[PDB]
Amino acid sequence: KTRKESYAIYVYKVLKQVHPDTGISSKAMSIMNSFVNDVFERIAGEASRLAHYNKRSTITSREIQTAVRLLLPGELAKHAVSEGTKAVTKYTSAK
DNA sequence: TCTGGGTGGTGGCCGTTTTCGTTGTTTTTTTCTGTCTCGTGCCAGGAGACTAGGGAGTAATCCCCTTGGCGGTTAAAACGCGGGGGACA
Repeated sequence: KTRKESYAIYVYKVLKQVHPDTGISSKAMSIMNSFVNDVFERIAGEASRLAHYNKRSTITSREIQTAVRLLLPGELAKHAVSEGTKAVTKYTSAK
């Protein structure tokens, strides 16, 4: 029985974070997983293009941030950048 | 006293409002069923700790080209007049 990976459990955790008393259906979970994969691919591809354009061989958090600012619209981009910076700072704080 | 004009009342026609029944749809309570969510167990991917190397950060130098400004020419933009053909009712 093949072991197929998905974002189902993390999407569920985020859902219980925002709407504690609310479930999700299998079809909706599949749509959410597809959405996460699509956004991942878009941001990662834009970051790869950014690194290539600058003759840089590494994808850093700066490349991800610029990719996010390019892809997402105004307010969504602002808040995504805020969350990303928060997470990166919290990560570097701990070891 | 008669005729014309204007106002007031009555009647007729038209428009609006309501007024009503009829379907269609929404809401509510009961049923029941199958997928969502939780648990168990295993495993394999992530973590930890460590070494090696070079990608990239950083400083210094330089040489391009981006900015600024200035004057002369004149091509283009503006403003106006006029008319007719196109929008639209």
